[PDB]
This record gives sequence, structure tokens and C-alpha cells, in this order.
Amino acid sequence: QFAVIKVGGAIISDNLHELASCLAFLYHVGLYPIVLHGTGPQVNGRLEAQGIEPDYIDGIRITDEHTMAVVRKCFLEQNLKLVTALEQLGVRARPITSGVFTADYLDKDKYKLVGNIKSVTKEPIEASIKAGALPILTSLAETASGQMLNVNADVAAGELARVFEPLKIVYLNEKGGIINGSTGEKISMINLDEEYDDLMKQSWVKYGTKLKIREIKELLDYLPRSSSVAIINVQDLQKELFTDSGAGTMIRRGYKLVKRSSIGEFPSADALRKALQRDAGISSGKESVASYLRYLENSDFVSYADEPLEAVAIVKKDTNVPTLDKFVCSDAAWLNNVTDNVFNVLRRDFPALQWVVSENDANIAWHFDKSQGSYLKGGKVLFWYGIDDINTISELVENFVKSCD
Amino acid sequence: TRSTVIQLLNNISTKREVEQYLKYFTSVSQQQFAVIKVGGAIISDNLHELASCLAFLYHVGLYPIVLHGTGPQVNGRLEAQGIEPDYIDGIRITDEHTMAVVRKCFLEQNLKLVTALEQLGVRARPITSGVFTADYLDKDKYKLVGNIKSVTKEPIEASIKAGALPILTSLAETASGQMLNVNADVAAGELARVFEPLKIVYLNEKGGIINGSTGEKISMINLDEEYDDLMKQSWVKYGTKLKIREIKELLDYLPRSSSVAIINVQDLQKELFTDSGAGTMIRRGYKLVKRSSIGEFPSADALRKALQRDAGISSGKESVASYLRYLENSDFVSYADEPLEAVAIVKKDTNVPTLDKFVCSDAAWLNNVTDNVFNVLRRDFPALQWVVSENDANIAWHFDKSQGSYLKGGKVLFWYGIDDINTISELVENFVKSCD
Amino acid sequence: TRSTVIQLLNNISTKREVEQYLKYFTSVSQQQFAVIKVGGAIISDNLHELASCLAFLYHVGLYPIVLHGTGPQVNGRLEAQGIEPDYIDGIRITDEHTMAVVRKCFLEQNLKLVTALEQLGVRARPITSGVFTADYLDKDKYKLVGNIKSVTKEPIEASIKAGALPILTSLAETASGQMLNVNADVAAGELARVFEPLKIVYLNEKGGIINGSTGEKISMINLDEEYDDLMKQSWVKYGTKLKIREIKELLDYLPRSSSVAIINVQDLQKELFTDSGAGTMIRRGYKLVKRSSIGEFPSADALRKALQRDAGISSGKESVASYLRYLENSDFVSYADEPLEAVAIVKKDTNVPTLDKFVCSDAAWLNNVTDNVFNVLRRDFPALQWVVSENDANIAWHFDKSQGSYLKGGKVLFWYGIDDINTISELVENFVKSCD
Amino acid sequence: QFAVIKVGGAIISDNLHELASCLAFLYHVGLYPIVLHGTGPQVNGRLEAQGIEPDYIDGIRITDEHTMAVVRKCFLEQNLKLVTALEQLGVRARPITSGVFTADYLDKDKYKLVGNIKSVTKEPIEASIKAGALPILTSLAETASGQMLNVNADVAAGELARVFEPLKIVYLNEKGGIINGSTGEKISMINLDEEYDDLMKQSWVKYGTKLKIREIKELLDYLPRSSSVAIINVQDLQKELFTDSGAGTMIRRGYKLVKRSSIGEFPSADALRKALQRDAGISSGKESVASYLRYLENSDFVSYADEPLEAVAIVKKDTNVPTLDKFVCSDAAWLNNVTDNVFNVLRRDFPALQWVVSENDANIAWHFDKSQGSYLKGGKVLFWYGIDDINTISELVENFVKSCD
Ligand SMILES: CC(=O)N[C@@H](CCC(=O)O)C(=O)O
Repeated sequence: QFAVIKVGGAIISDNLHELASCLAFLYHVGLYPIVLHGTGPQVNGRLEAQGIEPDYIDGIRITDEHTMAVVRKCFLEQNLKLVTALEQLGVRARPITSGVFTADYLDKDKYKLVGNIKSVTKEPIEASIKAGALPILTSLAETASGQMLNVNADVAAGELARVFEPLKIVYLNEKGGIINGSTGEKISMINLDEEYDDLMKQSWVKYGTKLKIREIKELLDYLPRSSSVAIINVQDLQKELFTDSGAGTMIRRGYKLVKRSSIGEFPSADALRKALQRDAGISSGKESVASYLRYLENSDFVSYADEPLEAVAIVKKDTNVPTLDKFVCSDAAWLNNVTDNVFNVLRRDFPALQWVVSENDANIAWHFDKSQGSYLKGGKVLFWYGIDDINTISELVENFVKSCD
Repeated sequence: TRSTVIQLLNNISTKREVEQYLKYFTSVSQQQFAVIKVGGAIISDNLHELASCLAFLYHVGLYPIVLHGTGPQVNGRLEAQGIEPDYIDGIRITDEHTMAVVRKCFLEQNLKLVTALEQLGVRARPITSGVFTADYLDKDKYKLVGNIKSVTKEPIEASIKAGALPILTSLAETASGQMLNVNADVAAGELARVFEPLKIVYLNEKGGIINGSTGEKISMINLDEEYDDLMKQSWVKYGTKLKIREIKELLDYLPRSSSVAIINVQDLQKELFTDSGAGTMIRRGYKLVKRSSIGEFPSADALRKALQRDAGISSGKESVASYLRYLENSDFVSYADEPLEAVAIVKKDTNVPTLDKFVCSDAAWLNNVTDNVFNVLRRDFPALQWVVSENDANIAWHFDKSQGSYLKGGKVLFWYGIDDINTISELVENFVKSCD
Repeated sequence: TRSTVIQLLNNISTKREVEQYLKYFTSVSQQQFAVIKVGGAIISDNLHELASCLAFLYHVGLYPIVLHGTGPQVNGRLEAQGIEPDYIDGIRITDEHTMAVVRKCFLEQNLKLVTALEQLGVRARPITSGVFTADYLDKDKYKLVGNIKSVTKEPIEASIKAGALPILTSLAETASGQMLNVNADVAAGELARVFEPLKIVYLNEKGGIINGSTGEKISMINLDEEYDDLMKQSWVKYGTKLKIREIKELLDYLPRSSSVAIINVQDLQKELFTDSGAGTMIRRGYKLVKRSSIGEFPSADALRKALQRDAGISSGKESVASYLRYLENSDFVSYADEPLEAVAIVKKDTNVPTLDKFVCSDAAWLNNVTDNVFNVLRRDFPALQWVVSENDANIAWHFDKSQGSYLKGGKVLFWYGIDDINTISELVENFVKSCD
Repeated sequence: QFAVIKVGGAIISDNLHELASCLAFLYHVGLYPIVLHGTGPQVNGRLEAQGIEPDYIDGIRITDEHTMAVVRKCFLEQNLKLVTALEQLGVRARPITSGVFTADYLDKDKYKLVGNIKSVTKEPIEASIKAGALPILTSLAETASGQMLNVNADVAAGELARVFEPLKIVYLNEKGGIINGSTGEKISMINLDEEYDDLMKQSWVKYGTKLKIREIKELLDYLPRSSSVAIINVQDLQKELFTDSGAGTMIRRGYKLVKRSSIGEFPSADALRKALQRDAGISSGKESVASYLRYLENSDFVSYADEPLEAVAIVKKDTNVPTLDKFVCSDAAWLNNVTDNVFNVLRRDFPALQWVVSENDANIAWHFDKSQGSYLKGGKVLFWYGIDDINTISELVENFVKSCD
């Protein structure tokens, strides 16, 4: 499912065209972002205009009875503004100003009419998408009994992400990305699994940053590995959504390969079976997975696979210059370069390696790029890397030719 | 669309239907089109009937504001949870828990209709809040029941402007943001007051109003003429009196162009454009004014204009000029509305009085002011004769109002109420005598 | 679209129009709607008029097969190349060179129309060959002129199926592949024969046929009844005689369902569905068969089934059984079409004969076989009386056929042709006498 | 204009979906190919079905009076079949079965009702495209007087290409190309200026082939040197339309390459020097063309150059496994695969060859495809072909490594 985009209210006032044209682009290429917005700046100006002092404790707006009336009006206006904007560019939008979030009071005497989201109702957002309209949500919850409660836009966004498990979660701000405070290096990427601990330890990472990165981790720990969070400025949005660099920060968990040395260590032997069935010489070749796995049990080998076994490499360690014996990766895996991931790991753990690919394998070109040498014979190509000993090359080639037997 | 045309044509029979449809499509006026109050019962039991019908209006380019309740569904749920549904004074005592059931039902019923319509290619836009603001009607008597203080146009407009049907729930909310339950029929009226739409359709089960003393389905009511004497009737029940009263009160506020329909769901497409349909259509109309001398007409020139549309004066061999000379010296009774859109003149000499002139513009034909005038005539003149051109546009209508007819020289003699075989001969003979 | 609906509704007046329109939208529809022969003169001088009009049909979901000539354009070119245009027997002597000019013109005229239609949003598909196969008509008399041996449907069908109007040139071709010039009016007939369309419209400049002695646009012609006496007329010019004759010859080949319209381009949308329009519509109409005894009816059971549709026999208190008893011993004339879709019975006793039964199915009403039957009646019975129920479905129609009417006891006495003041009294008195 | 695609009739019978869906894709992305189809088999199948020997001289069908009737019927059927197919997939198609080609008799007694296209009328094809419909032409001409004449599909296609000068000209066949009928070697390139005469002289080149290649030469003699024809299989159509490689036979005019063995034979020594100055290691590299040509004079070498010296290849013939020493081709040449031209000639004159390409040359992938083996070192890749002696490979690699001095 595609994206949840949290829009700061500031943007609807000051960049309606930039924003609208950009969502319109997504709409045009057939993508349907769930859009959820606040209304910060606008509201304080109105409360002043009516002689109400805007009022906060703990970074939360104390939303009393009168203030709610101003807040509600602003939400609804800001929300049509965006919908209208989008319609003008030919994009079907559907304002959804209630009926998505249900909440309790966060603290009835501290904050008055501020909410705490207890659940998300999908049906409106789905209906909208199904009917070919972008859904444009206000971050406004409501008790069962029907009192509307003001609720934090950033937390609403998260609650949606949790339910809809979208691929991208974009937080549109003014600032833009995150800047490394000690070198000014705009941080364009963060792989949490690797980088998180040492980033939180940094002198420069301010408290506000720590809390943001932490809350992003907490979100991403349960969504798919496919998902990611982007902190960008509005203009460089179209860019950051598909290019991994862009000009904003993109955070994600970062992907896993698991090194195993025995069938024993695989959590499901049946998962392995399915994984191996996509092979060119097992899918109906003359070697049943059954009997192949027999040979493995009694074999010096190292395997590398992601959790879903979308890519499985197997290095047989006998014969100096070990052989990459199987490398069975689904198309899904090729497109997300998990294949590059797996070779990178291989290249570090096996400084010399040989393998064979069919002369007209779909991505023979790729293999060539990863090799240091190639030899063609009988519609198969021997590839190897890291063995620039003139002599062991001869050995290698000779054995390969020997086995068109 | 083939689709639309087929369904248009299914719901036409008389030309007077065709002429009314045409008039709604060549509304050059960006006056607002219609508010349609839909009982909740209909969304459960006739979603297709209703949706296809709204879809037709959408297709022909008309954009009804649709406002719906949720009555039946809710009581069934409260029972299902072991809560007694609870009313005082015909109002639902909507406590905290009950509101939660009501709100859920509103939102469901509402998507149900929007989704339905989308499936048929109609852009719908659910508007479940932000239109009606209310106070509490009485906070300890009714708890969370509202009283509508105002209506916010922007959502409904924006929707229409962006090409989507707006589908409103009848659910108000205090400034502070507590949703209050509010009567669907009253909400419909408050919209109508603010948007001054041309049609206000109230979908019910009953259908129209039936004349309890003759079974004559009452298809039309011009209040300015008919209201008083209709309320005076033996057969008219209290429930009816209250409905008609509340419709008068509404239409007194709106333009003369506007009108209210009470119909059943199935005959909806029909009653929205055809003046007859199979339900009752109320509107203000104008009152007919009985006068007995040119003196009493406020504008003599207005009279002259009125009479010039005649088939035998617009260039026939009796100038209105000379006719109005004869009138001044004549025993006559006249009937016309204020705008002289319809004028009848009965010359009272000769037993069996002659309806000497009867000249109504097309406007008048479509709003059956013609029927109004004949009804008055039929009461004030139990026997009457009159002559219409052989190929008058609505010669058929005259035939229906007559008890007998005679054709000669491209004119038809019509009469009613004189079934004496003999005075008929006299009548016919004099009429023939005067083609020379 | 509002656009279309408006233009549909502009061209409706009677319900009989509405009911015909409905039939065409739920007809055989698509393939079998109509063949429209367009004179080439029109593609040069009225492309918009024509295009917009076809476009309207396309929009309400109808798919006319359009077949055009190229007359004028081609002579202008042949002159422009210094070739004399050349005819014997109303056929163009199409030699080798002249064919090249004819072919070029066909193909141009043909795109011109398709393009024009596309520009208005109508999918069109030029079909410039592969429909008609022909022999030489006479190789030395006419050179490259053809004689249509057969019509290949597949292209025309495919086009309609894929939602495009087919635009045919009238250009045949031998099996071996030499193109032969073929008369557009004859081509149109050959299509009609294969596709049995409901309408065959011949677009001309002239317009319809105008009664040269009263200026009365002749809007309808039932050939089986009217043909002989029309041809006998002083005013019917030779050119008219030849056209009507050639139309009879065509319609004698096609179904009874079929009909030919001779109209001008502008009143096309109108004449295609409305039975009046402002052009002449010809059709064969029906052989009504005059019988004077039950004996002569080919099936007595067919008669009984025919009469059972009556309002006072379908469950009224006079069984068809006993009615037919009374007929056997009765001076009567009956008129019925072959299918007994309409059956009229005139009881001949009592001066002013009575049309005693007139039992016509709805099918019959819509195809005005009822008008047929009355036309015959009117000729064979110069004075006639009849009684119809006050609320018969088409009481209005009866009124139009009468010269006088009297209402009593929910029945209307109608008569025609007796404008003797006195025998009218007699007539009315007897009628009143028999509600008791 | 985008492309003319000649579709063999065989394809409409055996791959209507493959073909239709593929054109449908082009239609969807807003491209409008002119599609011209034949009707070969279907017609031959009928003539057999009626016991008539299909009858050809010179690769042309002797179309008598009856045989034309069969042809015409088959054209019209095959043509709707394709239009209908496309419509079903949402693509507006417009059958154009006449009125595009006007012809004389090619030879009235040799071929009977076969035509010779005297002109092509654009207006129908343009109107169709303008009106948003794919035009689907039959290759069927007609005399001024209106006799329809049969015209080879391949020749009609050339006549369109001539008039419309489309960017791509695709000839869809079954083979996937032209396969050398005596060795099964898929011919991937044909430079007509060099190869044409000796290819037509071949035993295996069937009469149908001769007529297609001839009509392609005639076409390409009219058009720019930039233009070319691709004869591909249906599945690699989407591919060949945007990728410059794709994979079937690609024909084009090329230049006649001139084999010289001494500076003496070059008509201008100054023209040679200019040609070599575009090199990456002479344009300001540490080996002046001046001194390089000194070494050549005293060198066993073969050179190959077109007349304009847009491409110059130099094979140094010492050391078994000769070296392609210089290969200096302007960008113009690269884009028009003069590199393919030159390799074809090389492969015929030198059954074993070695050469070196930069690790990140723009078309390193191409070189890999032309090789039988590769070795990477010091940002250069050694390539060779035709030497599968395990031992001389060692020699080869060792010397190459030796020379990163
Ligand atoms: C044109 C001709 O003489 N011969 C070919 C043309 C059809 C095709 O190219 O498939 C034939 O078989 O009739």
C-alpha cells in the first residue's frame, strides 16, 4: 500500500501549489497517498483575533471549549483548501474530517478537549481510494459519544502508518532533512539496524532529534522492512519518494542476511524447499530438492539468506576456489538488489569464488560485472573473482571444461 | 448517455411532462437545484431505486443536495444491545451511549449510499459533519439532542462546484464540537431556507396525499388559492394539516419558483420533473381574483396583453381593442391570477353562460393554473359552454373537462352540466348558425 | 449529457413519439436501426448539419449505417480534366479514366465525413471497399459500372460492435478485384435487404412531398391503402410518381416492419423517431380484410383470441363465446389485418351504423394500424357512431377522430359525419336510453 | 513519425495476443505505430485446401484472377482479426484496406495481378493517427482505373518507410532474425555496403529472403546513414523499439571497410592522422600520433577503415592471438554501430583475436557479448575470442598482467 503523508498546516497556507501539484503527480502516475494534515499557525492568529491567549503545557495545546471552536473551523477550512486545490488540478479528493480516529481524553483537566487515539477506522479511507479519490484526513479524533478532540498530527500519522503499513511515511516539514550538527553534512540516509546506537551517542544529536529518531525506530520495528520514513521539505518531495538520496533524510531499518552452515539452523526446512524450487535445474530439472538437501547435510557449506528466503546463496567450500553452488533469487529479489546485498557479503567472506551461469541467463551482464574473469563453453559461462594466480585459473577452467561430460 | 435517455423516456407520457422537463434543463438560472430528504428506511430497503434515481439527476447535470436520516436501523441495534429506545415529545432522548449507536449508524448508512452511487459512476462526497451548528434543545430532557442555530454552506458548495453529489447526515454540532442528534425533516428545511433550491423532495413510505372523500390522489396544491378551503375539509386529518402547514411556512420564505414534493421513493424520477407524477406537489402559486368590470382590473393594459395571446385575436378577426369595448357594457364575471398569466371571462347572458375568453400562457398550463380556474368555474357555473380552436395545443384537456363536444368549421363547441337532450340541440344549432 | 437530452426533448410532442423513441432504444437496436443514404451534394454543402445530426444519433446510442454517393463533385472534376460527363439510362458510363476520378472523389468525400464526425467525438470508420461484390452491369454499354451480386456484412458489423459509425462508399468490386461504380440509391436498397433496418432514410435537398393542391406536407403514406388514389392525383408530378413507385417496389421486398423516410438533412433527428416530422414517411401498411360472416375468418379460434383483449370480455360480463353467437345472426362488416392485431366490427342495422367492437393490441396502437383501420372505416362508412369507456387509455384519440361527443354514465358516445342537428338528438337519446 | 511495423501474416494467426498487447502498450504510452500486415500462410493454406500449387517466381506471387480473390478475402479477414483484437484491449484501430498505395502492373504476363507501387497517399494514415486510432494497413495497391494489385508486404513496408521517414522500422518475423541457413548462426548485423553482394550470392539465402533484403537495401539507399531496419521476433519488440541493441538481425547501409596493410595504401596520410587524434591516449596522451605511425611503418599489420575514416581498426599480427591494437571511431560511429560492422569483418578475417577495453567503457557489456573470455586487472579488461586452448589463455592473461607497468 503506498504512502501516509503528514502535512504540517504551515504548508497548506504557504505552499498550496507546490504541495497540490506534487500530490497531483502521484495521483496521475496511479499512486494514492493517504494525506493527513494539521493546522498550527492559522489557529493562533485567529485565537488572537478573538482575544483568546493561545495556551500550551508540555508542548500540547490546552484546547478549552472556545478554542476548540476555532481549531475545528480552521481544520475544516485548511482541509477544503487542499481538496479544492487538488480538484483544480484534476485530482479527485475526498475530505474526511471525522470518523477515522476514536479517542479518550488525554487528560481532561490538564488539556481539556485534547484526545488520545484509541483506534483507527479504515473503511472511509479505503472507500475513498477504491472510489479513485485521494483521502485528505484532518487529525481530529472523537469520543464514542461524539465530542471532537484535538489530537497531535504526528501521532495520528503514526497510528495510520501502523494500520495501513504503507511503503513510505513522509513527514513534510519546513526545515528539510536532518543535518549532522558537527560537519553540516545533510544526512540523506539512516539504516537503523546498523547506525542507530552510535548516532544516539553523538555530541551534536539534540534532544529533539533523539526523540524523533527514536519514535521513527519504534514505528519501523513493526512495519515491513520495505517501509521507510522520509523527513523532507515540500519541494524536494517528488525526488525523495523514489530517489534514495533526494535532499532530505530517509530513515529505514535496513535489511538482514543470515549466515547458516547447516540445514539445522534454517527455521523451516519447508521454507527452504520452496525457496530452492525456483532453480533452473530443479523446477523440473533432473535433481529433486529432496535429494539435493540430502547432499547438503553432509557437506562443508555456508548459506546466506534473507528472512523470507527471497534470495538464497550457497557456497560449497571444498575445492580451493569455493563454488557458489546455488543462488536462487526471485524476481522480487533482483529488482530490490538483494542480489547485490548477497554478493557483497559473499565477497567479504570469500575472497576467492567461482560460479557458473547459463550463457543466456536473463542477467548474465550482472554476473560479468561482479566477476574478474569469464570463460564460455557449451552454453555456460564460468565466472570467478579474486584468483589472479595465473595457475589456479588453468586448474579452474580445465575442470569446468572437463564437466561438459 | 444511452443509459440516461432510456430512463428519461420511461418516465414521460404527456407532453406537459416533456415541457416541464425542458424547463428544468433550460433553467438558465444558477438557482440551486434540489434538497432531497431521504428517510433512513430507504437506504436499507431501496438503495438501488434511490441511487439509480440520483444517478439520473447527476447524469443530466443536476446536483441535488441529499440529506438522510437513520431511524429504523438504530432502534434495531439498541434492542440488539438491550437498551430501550426512548422518546419524550416525539424526540429521541439521546444519552451518551445511545449517541454512539446513532453516530455509527449514520456513518454506515452514509457510506452505503456514497459507495452505491460511486459504483454507478456518480461522484459522491460524504459530509458527515461541519454543515449544521446547534445548541442543546434541552440538556436534561433530551441530553444530546440539538437545535439547529445555523447552516454552513461552504462544504456543500465546494462539493457541487467540484462535481460531486453531497450526501449529508442530519447531525449537528455545538461550537465546542459535541455532536448533537437533530431531526432529519427539520434539517432538510434549514437547508432549503439557506439554499433556496427549486425543488424540496421529501421521500416517504405513504406516497402522496389522497382526497379521503373521493380517493382522488391530490397531485398538486397551489396554496395561495387552495390552502384555506383544503384545511377546512371533513376528510383532512391532523397529520396532514401539520404537514401542509409546515410546507406553507417553508414556501412563504422561499421564491415562487420553489416547490415541495411528497412522494414515495419509486415515483421519484417522475415527480421531480413532471408536474403530475404519483405524489403530491405543493407550491405557493397566486390567488385567483373574481372581477365584474374593467374598473376592478388594476391595469387595463395588463388585461389587453393577456388577451392578445388568443388564437382568434393574435391576428384573428376580432381585435382585443373592440372586444374590451364590448366588455365595458356587459354582464360578465372574470377570473385571473395576479400576473394575468391566466384569464377567464364568463358572459352571463343566455342560460348556459359562455366562457367567452380563456387565455393562459404556457407558463400557466404547466403550473395547472388552468385547472385552478376551471375548478372555480365549475363551482360558480354549474352549466357552461365554450369554444376552442380545432387544433388548440391542449384540445385534449378541454375534452376531459367537458360532458359533450361538437366540431364545425375548425372550432369545437364544448359544454358541461347540461344533459337535457333538448337544450343541447339549441346550443349546437346556435353555434352552427354562427359560422355565417 | 444535458446537451443531448435537451435536443432529444425539443423533438418530442405526442406520447406516441416517446413510445417510438423508447422502441428504437430498446429495438433490435444497433445494427438494424437504419440505413441512411446520403447524396454527395450534402457532404459538400452541409457537412456540419449532417455531421452534427449523425453525432446526435451516435450520442443517444443509435448506429446508423451511412452510405454515400459523390455526384456533383465528380462532374466538376471531369470537366476540370476535359472529360465530358456521360450517361445512358440514368447510369454513368464509367470508362477507365472516369473511374479514376470517381474513385478519388469517393475516397475524399468519405474521409471528409469521417474526419468531420471524429471532430465532434463520434467514432467513425471509413469502409471504402469490401462490402459490395458485383458483376458488370453491361460491359460495353456502361463500361466499369457494376451490378451488386452480394453484400458482406462483417465489416459493417465489426464497426458497430467496436462502437464506430460505419461510413460506406457505394462502390462495388468483382471477385478478381476491379472496382465497379454502382448507383448509391440501389446500393442503399441492397444493404437494406441484407440488414433489414427499421428505417431507410433517403436524404435529399427538396425535403418531403408537399400536396401540390393544398400545401399540406404529406407526412405519412400507407401504400397498401393509399397508393392507387395518390398516383391518380392531378398534382402528383412525374418526378414524384417515379420516386413513390420506386419506394413501393423496394418496400414490397422488405418486411412490413420497414419504412422509408424522404427528408431534408435538418429535420432528420426528428423524422427518424417521430412519425410526423417534416418529411414524408412511406411504408406498406396493412392489408385489412373485409369479412361479413364468421365463416370467412380463417381461424375462428384466432378471432376468439383477438376479441379476448377487450375491457368488457377479458373478464367482463359478456363472454366472447356468447358474443360470437350474436354475430352469426347479424348484418355486419368486419375489418382485420392478417395477424388479427386489430379487429373492427361494424353493426349495420340502425341508420348511423355502430362500430361495435374495435379490439387492437398495444402493438397495433403504437404502429398506428388503428389509424389504418379508421381510414378504411371512414371511406366505407361516411357516418358512424361508437362508444368508448370514459377512461379508455386512448380516449383522446377517439375524440380526434370524431366530429362530436356525448358523455354519460362513464361512457362517451362518439360519431362522425352526421352534422344534421336532428339525427344527433336521435343518436344521443338512444345512447342515453341504453344505460337502463 | 514514430515507427512502421511490418507484421508477417503468420503472426496474426499464431500470436495475436502477444502482438496486440504489445501494440496496445505503445498506444497507451502515446505512441502511434503505422502497422502494415501481410497474409502469407493463410492464403497458401487455402490454395492447398483447393488443390492449387502456390505459385511464385522471383519471390513474388504469380497472382492470377482467382488467386487475387483468395488473397483479397484473406487480407480483409486477417486485418479485422487484428483490429478487433486491439479494440478488445481498448486500443482504437482503423482498418485501412485500400487507398494508400497506387500501383502499375509489375509485369502483366510474368506476375499477372501483381503491382508496383507508384505512390503512397499519406492522408488516411495521418487522419487516423490525428483521430487517435492505430492505422492497420493491408499491403494491397490499386491502379488508377481501380484494379487491386497484390504487392509484397515487405515491399509495401519499405514504400511507407520511404515516405514517412519514421524513426524505427521493425520487421516482425518468426526466426528472430535472419539465421545463416548453412551454420545456424543468427546474423545479428548486416552492413549492406560491405556484405550485401556476397550474402545474396549464398546457396542458403532463399528467394523470399533475397527479395526482403533487396527491398531493404533499396529503402536504406534513400534514407540517411543514421537509419536502419530491425528484423526481430515478436517478443523482443517492446525491447528493440527503445533499446539500441535489442536482439534479432539489424540491417543498415554502413560503409565499405577497406583493408590496408601499409601506410602506403592510405590515400591521405593526413586523413589517417586526424582520424587517430580522437584516441583517449593520443588526444593529449603520452604517445603522439606522429610516433605511433612511425611504429606502424615497421610492423606486420592489417587495418580496416571506411572511406571517411570515421572508424579505423588496426590489428597487429605478431603474437599468436593477434591484437586489435587501435580502434578509433567517432561518436557518430558508436551510435550507428560501426563497431558491430568492424567486428563482423574482424571475426571473419581473424578467427582468434584479443583486445583490451577500459573497465568502465560505456559499452563494456557489448564487448563481453562478443568475447569468449575476459580478465579484469588495473581497470582494464582483456577480451579474446576463438582460443579455447587452456594453455595459450594463460600466456594471454600473463602478458596482459605483465603490462600494467
Ligand atoms: C504481394 C505478393 O505478390 N505476394 C504476397 C503478399 C502477402 C504477404 O506479403 O504476406 C502474397 O502472399 O500474396
